[PDB]
Amino acid sequence: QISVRGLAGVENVTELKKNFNRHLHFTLVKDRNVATPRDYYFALAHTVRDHLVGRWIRTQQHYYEKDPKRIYYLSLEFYMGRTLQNTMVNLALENACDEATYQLGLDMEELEEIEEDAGLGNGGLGRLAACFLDSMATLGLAAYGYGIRYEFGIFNQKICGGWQMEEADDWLRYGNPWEKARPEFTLPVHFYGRVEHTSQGAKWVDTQVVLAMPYDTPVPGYRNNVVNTMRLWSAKAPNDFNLGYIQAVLDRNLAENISRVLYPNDNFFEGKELRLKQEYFVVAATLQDIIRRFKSSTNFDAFPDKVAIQLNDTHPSLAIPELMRVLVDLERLDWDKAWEVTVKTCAYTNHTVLPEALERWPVHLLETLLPRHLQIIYEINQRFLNRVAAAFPGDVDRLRRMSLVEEGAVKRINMAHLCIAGSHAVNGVARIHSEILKKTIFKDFYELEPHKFQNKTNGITPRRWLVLCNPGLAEIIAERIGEEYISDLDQLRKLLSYVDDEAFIRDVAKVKQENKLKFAAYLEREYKVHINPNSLFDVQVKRIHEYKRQLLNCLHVITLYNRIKKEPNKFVVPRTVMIGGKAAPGYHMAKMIIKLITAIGDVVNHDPVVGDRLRVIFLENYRVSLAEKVIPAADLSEQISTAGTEASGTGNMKFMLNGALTIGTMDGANVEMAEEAGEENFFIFGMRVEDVDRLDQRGYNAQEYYDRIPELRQIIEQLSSGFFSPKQPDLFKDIVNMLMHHDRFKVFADYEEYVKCQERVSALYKNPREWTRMVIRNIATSGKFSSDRTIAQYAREIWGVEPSRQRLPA
Amino acid sequence: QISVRGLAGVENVTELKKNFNRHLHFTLVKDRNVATPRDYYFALAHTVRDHLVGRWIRTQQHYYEKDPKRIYYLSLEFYMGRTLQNTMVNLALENACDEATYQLGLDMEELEEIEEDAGLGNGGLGRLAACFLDSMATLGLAAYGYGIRYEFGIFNQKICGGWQMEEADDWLRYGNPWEKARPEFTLPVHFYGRVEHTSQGAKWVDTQVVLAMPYDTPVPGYRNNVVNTMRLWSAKAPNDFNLGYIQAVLDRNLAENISRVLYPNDNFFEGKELRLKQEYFVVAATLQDIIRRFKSSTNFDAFPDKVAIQLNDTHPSLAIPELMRVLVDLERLDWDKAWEVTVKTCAYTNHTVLPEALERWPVHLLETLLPRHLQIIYEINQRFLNRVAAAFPGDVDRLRRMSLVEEGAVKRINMAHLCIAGSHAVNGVARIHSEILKKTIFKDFYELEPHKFQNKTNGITPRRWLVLCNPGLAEIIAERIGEEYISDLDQLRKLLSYVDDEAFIRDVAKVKQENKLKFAAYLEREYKVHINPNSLFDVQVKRIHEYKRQLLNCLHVITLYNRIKKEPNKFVVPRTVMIGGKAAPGYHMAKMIIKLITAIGDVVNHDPVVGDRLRVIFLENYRVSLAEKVIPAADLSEQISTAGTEASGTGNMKFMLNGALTIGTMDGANVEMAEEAGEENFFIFGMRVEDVDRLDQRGYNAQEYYDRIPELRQIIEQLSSGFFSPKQPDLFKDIVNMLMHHDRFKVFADYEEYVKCQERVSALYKNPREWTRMVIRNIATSGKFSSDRTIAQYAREIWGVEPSRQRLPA
Ligand SMILES: O=[N+]([O-])c1ccc(/C=N/NC(=S)N[C@@H]2O[C@H](CO)[C@@H](O)[C@H](O)[C@H]2O)cc1
Ligand SMILES: O=[N+]([O-])c1ccc(/C=N/NC(=S)N[C@@H]2O[C@H](CO)[C@@H](O)[C@H](O)[C@H]2O)cc1
Ligand SMILES: O=[N+]([O-])c1ccc(/C=N/NC(=S)N[C@@H]2O[C@H](CO)[C@@H](O)[C@H](O)[C@H]2O)cc1
Ligand SMILES: O=[N+]([O-])c1ccc(/C=N/NC(=S)N[C@@H]2O[C@H](CO)[C@@H](O)[C@H](O)[C@H]2O)cc1
Repeated sequence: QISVRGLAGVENVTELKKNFNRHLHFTLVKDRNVATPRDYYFALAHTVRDHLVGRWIRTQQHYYEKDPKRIYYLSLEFYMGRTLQNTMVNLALENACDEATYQLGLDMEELEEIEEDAGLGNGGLGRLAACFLDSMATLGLAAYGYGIRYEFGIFNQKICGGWQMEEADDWLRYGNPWEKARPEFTLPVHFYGRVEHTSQGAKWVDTQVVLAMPYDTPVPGYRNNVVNTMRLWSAKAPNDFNLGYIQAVLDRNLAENISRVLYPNDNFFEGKELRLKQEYFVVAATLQDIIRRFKSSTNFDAFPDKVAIQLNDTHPSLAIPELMRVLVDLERLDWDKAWEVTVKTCAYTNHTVLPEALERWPVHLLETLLPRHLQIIYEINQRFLNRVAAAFPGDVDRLRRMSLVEEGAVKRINMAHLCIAGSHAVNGVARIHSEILKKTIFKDFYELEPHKFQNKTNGITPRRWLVLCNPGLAEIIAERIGEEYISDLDQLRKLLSYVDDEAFIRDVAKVKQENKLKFAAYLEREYKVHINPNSLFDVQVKRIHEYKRQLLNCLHVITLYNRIKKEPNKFVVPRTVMIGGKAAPGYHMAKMIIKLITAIGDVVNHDPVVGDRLRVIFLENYRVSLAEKVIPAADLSEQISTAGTEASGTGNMKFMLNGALTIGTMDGANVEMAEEAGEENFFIFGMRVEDVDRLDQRGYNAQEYYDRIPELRQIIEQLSSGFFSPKQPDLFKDIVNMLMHHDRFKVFADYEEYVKCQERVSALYKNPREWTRMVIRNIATSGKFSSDRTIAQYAREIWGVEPSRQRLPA
Repeated sequence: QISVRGLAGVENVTELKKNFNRHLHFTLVKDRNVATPRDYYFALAHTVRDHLVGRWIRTQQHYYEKDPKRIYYLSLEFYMGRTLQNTMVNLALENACDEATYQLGLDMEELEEIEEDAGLGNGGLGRLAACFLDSMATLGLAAYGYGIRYEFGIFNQKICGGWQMEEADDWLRYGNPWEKARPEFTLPVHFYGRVEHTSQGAKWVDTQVVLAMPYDTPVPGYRNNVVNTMRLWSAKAPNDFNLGYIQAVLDRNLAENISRVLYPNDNFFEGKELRLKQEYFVVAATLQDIIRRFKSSTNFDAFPDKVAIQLNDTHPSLAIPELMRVLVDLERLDWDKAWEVTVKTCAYTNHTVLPEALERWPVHLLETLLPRHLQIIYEINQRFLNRVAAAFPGDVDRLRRMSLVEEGAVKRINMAHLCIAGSHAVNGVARIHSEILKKTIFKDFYELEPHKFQNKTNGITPRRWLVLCNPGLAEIIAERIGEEYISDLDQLRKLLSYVDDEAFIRDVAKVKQENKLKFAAYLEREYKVHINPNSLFDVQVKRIHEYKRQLLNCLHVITLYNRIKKEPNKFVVPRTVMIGGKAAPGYHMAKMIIKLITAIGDVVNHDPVVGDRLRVIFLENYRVSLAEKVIPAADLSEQISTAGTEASGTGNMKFMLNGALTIGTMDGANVEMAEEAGEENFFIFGMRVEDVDRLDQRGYNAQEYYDRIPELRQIIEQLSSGFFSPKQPDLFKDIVNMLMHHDRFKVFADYEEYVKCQERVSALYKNPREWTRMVIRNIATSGKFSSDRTIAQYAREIWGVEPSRQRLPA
């Protein structure tokens, strides 16, 4: 049907149809009479996956023959979403499969909806890893993602009585067609035990062993025939485990719990032993695999020439002392050489400055679980502090500030400090974030080793986040500038030549309208919720956090409602305000925010005076597959975190690429987005970082804002008095108390500017032609935010490897 | 190579080779450079399984169209062993696959060794179910085996320091190519809760729900294109289970533990809650599935015309009150009609008379776990006892004897009594066993309802137990009488015409010698144990139990050793005495018997005076795949249980079919084997049932035997004094004490006759020609013991269906 979706050749369609029928018969053991829609999905998945196999084998064979430097991306999170469409896109099979299924009497889009998200991540950090794997494959890098195969991913969110309920995400229930178990590469991981010192060095003994079984998932590049590997480890008990008899077998569950479930905290640290076990488990199994592959190329001098390890936050920080352990204890290298190799091998990416998100492991936990690693960490710390002492003689406070060991009630290891000491490069994820790292939380480290500190502004893959989720936009773009932009997103700049082109303006607006109609119908069918598709789609989707200020959005929503009630017969630009996102199950305030949103909807959506002019909808179960639907439908992207708190954001970039305008603070990547598009083409409001700092120095007094803004006072009084919870008048007391007395994120301080800026948004939306021209200006300058650019920078400036757009033979 | 293994057509071989290569590539994601022997096994398994699919679908479609009466065989055990060779045999693919793999440069026999046994059974009862499924398919019956998919089957046995160690049988680790998950037929099973009485009857409420997910395994008939189904249930938690958050997800293990592990007790009852849960789980899920299939044919009058349920022992006895529950509580049938349907539907097979093996569930367990079933059982008992009271007025002791409810310290439900009351047929598994049921333990029930009591002598499938494990014997037989005997084993009688045929005698003896050489080499390679292949192979393989009297075998072995030591330069017929079998992990005496056997070996096998004249080997990890190797190699089959204790035995029949002579008591099926072959062609010794009874009446005094048999006294003194355990002189005190003072199985009473009978065996073995002629007489009369005969009898006399040898179209 549409060009960017590839060719539907006679030969290809015929072949797909017969392979589809073969799988239905031989693989699913069904015929057309008993086959369910799920069977049809599986037959298609198997049919498509067959096309990956030859390329997957030949890519890995290529890397064996050429022996390039290998990149190991270590993450506890890979937020992959669905795989079927992505695979078809990258293999140019989409139109052929659409035709083949059509001729079999099936609707491919319906089949696509059956696939579970691989929800092995919480949010931005997890999805960043996924985008990165796609870009690394597209850029022909010999890259491997290593993580954990969680049996349960991020929980499915249900809204009951306006409250979040969690249910287990049993995503493997029907089997995963996109993985291959690799039991022959099963590796032992050690826990507990004790350290013995011999004549011939330290030895870690009396350990408990858990097996790490790998599962390989293919990562196809965009039409370059490259298929890289994501290897995820699953925990398995050894067969003599606990080996009255019955209980010993049942106790195997204890070992296997390691890979059972993803911890559902976004930007928050919980010092739980099971989490520590997961972190070591992925690190220990991965490093053995790396070394095995390296030996099958004795001399570890060349190790950093053949291996790069990227640490996605501090979660896999134990790679540093684990590499030291292997090199020193097992390979018998001297400390200084082992350390040189380690530093040259590892690089660390920081993803947050929020203090509650930083990993600080109690010493007593490491002592019990990983006694040898603790000793190695102490030694690293001693040698590191000796360097600090020589660089800054007499500066005793610097020594305690920089120590990997934090003194206090409970001694803790600062994992961030460990990562900086043991890495040749440390990067933040947006220019302002990286500057804040050098200026504030890692200032001491920057002063010691300035050369280590870099920026690598985040990006998103334009395969998933344009071609896949918004084929209509991808097509009208390709009609004008060709298809090359899909793997060279900077080419979108050519669209600036069409900003006055009446045909293009009409087409951009038409694609948006179609996306909105499609999403409005999705809402009715799957959720019985009715919306006006001619309204401005005002969307804030992201994890629920105080720093992300969903609460500020709520205050705007109530302001609009109160203004309508005040002057009912005055014209207002109609809005559909959509807010979605999961709250961490232990995060009370986030759960209260969700309840507030639904409570506001309950009042607003049933007020006859309001009509279809204002609707407030909570988007349930926000996840990658939902993002792919709502983002193309959005008009307005809410990116309203307090300046200095969102390290980068990536949702922001997704919206920019898909034709929504942005209202946001100068925070994270918003700054660079505004710089690329021009500040005139962005809705910027609120305190800058410096303004926040000034306010902190003076002391933030929320009462002052309450006293001086009558519209804000009204809202607080409505909240307190029970306007939004009539049968439970004090329901929102915690929220009011926080806003009034303990607001770390200064919701009130940005309120006036936010509302005024929102008025400017509504004014522009009244003029469809000028709204769309500004949209074109955003899409046209969104090129910098491709993860291909990001990965090319990692490759050149950190990993020391050149990307290649060259095809492997088919 | 050999005829019975089928044709190796040019077309077939070419096709197998390309499908093998296809699976290696697309299924295993390997090429020949990296492929391991396990990959090669899997490629072959997938290649062979492809041939089942069309027949499997068309068999089930056939049953839907024809709607025959369906047979449901309910068992907690299916001891299947390996599936690859069995499938090739039944599909006539063995020579084609052998040729295809040969041309690919692979040895098929080596690949076959890679497959794990499906070890979902303990011993005879579990393997009986497996033989039965094979026969039901071969006889064209619309039959389904229903059981539990245990994640862990019978433990792997390791011998360490002469002691049994258990390790988890993680048989699913590499995946099972012979199953298809059927998540669309997932069903809820209820536990706990409470009973509410309404105007509209009883209701079972507030239950905990566990999901039952079915996995289907094909059961091919012998060359008739019939493929039946074995459906095994796996336990799954519902997604809102326990739904702080992390623990709730980890707690899902509690629900799923139901299908985790097979209870490893052979002929012994342990009243554990988890076992009860397993029993109800299989019953509840199965009955819902049966009813669903029945409705997709309102009127339950026709239920018994369309459904037979066979209860394999009392393990699935809850089917009776579960059927009543569904019919009465859910379908709203009156009690009397529900009961009529239930009785006409269910039949019960008893597998033991040992009192410690009988299931007697504490009332307090049923009260908590299955409150509604307890009420139904009480009601069944009341109505049943009212019938007894009317039939035998005034006989109050009969009333308490026949009650389903046992009074005492803890009230218990006698599950055997439940099964008799609720079944239209009750059968024992060999003529003497069925007679003992009517005469002793179920005498009261027989007097009340004589028509219910039947015999169905056990059998074994000649596919696995001749063609598969002994192709050489199968071939020399087919050369003379054709191939028809494989599904009509009575035809073996034609071999009586060859008892004087010199060519046949030579061939029978040659096949045995080859089998012995092959097994002697298996022992050296896999276990570094060296044996004389010219010795008599004296084999006792079966679970370790006091009733099976491995101890009596031990006493014979020591007698032989002592006699050799006494007269070292006298000629004796050389023997290799092999004993193997697992002990239940909690059964102390059985574990001591294993230690004794290894301890005897340690002395005997290293005595220079003995030389190669006597060797004692403990066969480690006895299981179906090992049986297939050792049974064809055996000369002498030890079947030496105390008369009246082995209900049937089936190992006995396996040996008879494979050319071993039998030394045994007149117990279980041995009686019918001797009757078929002629008592002159059997080595019968020892007390009959009546002699045991006489001895019990008088009182068994072991001391009397010790006092009068000097050779027996010597052995006991050697055991006591530490002759067989020099560094632990009292190691075997428990064994001596048991033999001397508390021997329920009268080991000493059969000792003299046993030893004398063993002398007669040795005498015959000295004359190879006459040994072999007697062997031919055994093989020739082994036809009765085909499970095809057994199943044809069940079909005609219990299930009310006619077997059919007619082919379905290919
Ligand atoms: O994505 N690709 O390109 C891909 C992935 C896998 C294969 C081959 N796969 N081959 C096997 S046998 N896959 C198995 O399938 C089971 C579910 O059916 C899984 O539970 C199991 O973990 C997995 O190993 C081939 C291609
Ligand atoms: O379960 N635990 O214990 C856990 C889980 C996750 C975290 C941290 N999660 N951290 C995230 S998701 N960080 C995000 O990273 C994105 C990509 O750079 C940025 O765009 C974004 O600004 C930033 O907030 C911390 C602890
Ligand atoms: O024996 N036959 O005839 C047979 C059995 C199965 C199939 C088709 N099978 N098709 C699938 S997708 N099999 C899956 O495979 C996984 C391991 O790879 C298992 O873990 C999983 O339980 C199983 O359902 C086809 C034929
Ligand atoms: O784990 N639990 O709780 C358990 C397991 C098994 C049993 C009983 N297992 N019972 C057996 S294996 N019975 C056997 O049946 C064979 C077939 O008829 C006969 O040939 C043989 O004579 C007879 O002993 C009892 C309890």
